[PDB]
Amino acid sequence: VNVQRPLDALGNSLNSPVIIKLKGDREFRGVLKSFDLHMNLVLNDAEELEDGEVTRRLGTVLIRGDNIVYISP
Amino acid sequence: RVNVQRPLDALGNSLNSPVIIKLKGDREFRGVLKSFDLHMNLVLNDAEELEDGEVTRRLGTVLIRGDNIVYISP
Amino acid sequence: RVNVQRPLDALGNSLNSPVIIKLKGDREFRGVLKSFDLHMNLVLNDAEELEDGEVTRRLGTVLIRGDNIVYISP
Amino acid sequence: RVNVQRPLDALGNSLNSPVIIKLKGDREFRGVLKSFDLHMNLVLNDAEELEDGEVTRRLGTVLIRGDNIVYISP
Amino acid sequence: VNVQRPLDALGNSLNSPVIIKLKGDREFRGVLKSFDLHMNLVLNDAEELEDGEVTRRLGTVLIRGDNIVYISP
Amino acid sequence: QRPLDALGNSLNSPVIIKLKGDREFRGVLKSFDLHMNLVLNDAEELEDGEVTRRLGTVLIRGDNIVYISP
Amino acid sequence: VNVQRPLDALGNSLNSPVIIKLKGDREFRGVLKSFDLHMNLVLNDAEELEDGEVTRRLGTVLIRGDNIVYISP
Repeated sequence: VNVQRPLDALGNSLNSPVIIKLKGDREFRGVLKSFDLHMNLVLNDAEELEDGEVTRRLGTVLIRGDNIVYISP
Repeated sequence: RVNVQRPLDALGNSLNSPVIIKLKGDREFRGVLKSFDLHMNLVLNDAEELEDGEVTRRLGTVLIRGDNIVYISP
Repeated sequence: RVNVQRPLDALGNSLNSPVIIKLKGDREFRGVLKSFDLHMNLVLNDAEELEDGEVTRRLGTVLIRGDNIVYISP
Repeated sequence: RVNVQRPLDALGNSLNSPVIIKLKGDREFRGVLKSFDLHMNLVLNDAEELEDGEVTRRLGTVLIRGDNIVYISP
Repeated sequence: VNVQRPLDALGNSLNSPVIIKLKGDREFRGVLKSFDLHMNLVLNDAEELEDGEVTRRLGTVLIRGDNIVYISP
Repeated sequence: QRPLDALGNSLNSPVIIKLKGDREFRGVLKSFDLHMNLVLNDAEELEDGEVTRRLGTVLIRGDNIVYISP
Repeated sequence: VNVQRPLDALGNSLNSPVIIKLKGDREFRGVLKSFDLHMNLVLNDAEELEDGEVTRRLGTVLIRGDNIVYISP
């Protein structure tokens, strides 16, 4: 990560498990497969959670960047 | 399967098949994806609308504005 | 019927036809689509505002700002 | 009354005439439309605010920011 | 007030008392001193209101245009 | 014709920043840009007019600002 | 700091501990690694707090700027 490119953190995490925190306390965990500059992204083998609890399991999911709070490899 | 710099390709890969569209505020649609643009505006055919996870109605065609979408799953 | 990369063609296909509009905050309109732009600003004629299957207001013509739209169903 | 691709021309058609403006949070204003821009910022003269079919406030001239507007009608 | 320039209503109101209604129902009243195309504006001898009663007095205040619902001279 | 000059006039002097959701900051204005992103020093955060947090320096995003009062 | 460049406050804290406050009252503490003009930023050894106590450890997190209220560098 260059001191001027935060998104290089996403690049560094391609093909690896990440945690996505959305607004409203929704959370996703899965393998990062693709992303654009808007932080739209695709995860494979995804889990949607609540209270540290799986509420849905998704083989692949496209998440719109505008609803993201943070991404944590 | 999806180019690493094109997440919207996930939409293209699923054209004319059933998808799940989670919208803000616990609304969701399930129906056949017919079209989409780079804003994630999209058209479904033969879609059920759900609210709180209960079906409220079925719509023959529906255009969803992308700014309301949270995620999409095939 | 709709080009796969042009979802707004669903609106083009429905000029002079009845449509349903669902707004953020859940307000709903039914009326005849007369005009629209790429922002989804639109004009309806013979418009009805609904709330429980009940028409709460009729307007002969109305201009709806696209930014507040959830979806549009022709 | 409006080009099928120019919904905002509905505003031009209402210039110098009474209109009804519905805002977010259910506020309603009625007055004479004096000017407007592509953002739907607009000026009314002799404006009144309505709640439950009644004037809760007489505003005279008022400039309404477009971003808060739900719909406009004659 | 020219038909394609709503901002002229502000120009007409310079140095005159105005009422500014904000998102969230907060209201401000004061003398309009300055504004820009974004509707950022400066009032002098401002008062903040909650149900027609002054809740707060300010001598000078710059209000961000993005939070404004209406301005009424 | 330029309200942003009100900020210029107040550099290096105490200001009050009111944010959305009722949060409020007081501190010395050090820097700002056209977006109203701004830096304060000796910043105090207030609630009910009470000071609940002290920050030697804070960068506040403009999009959250309701008003600024010198 | 340049009176016309508030983000120079971020530059000044590259590789230093910072405090990030988000909308809806989330707060993070960590080492600032990079940031862009939108205030998207990356923290290392990040922690999530609540009422002054740590409630969550992350080893690297990318935070979207649109959700930031303030940063205390």
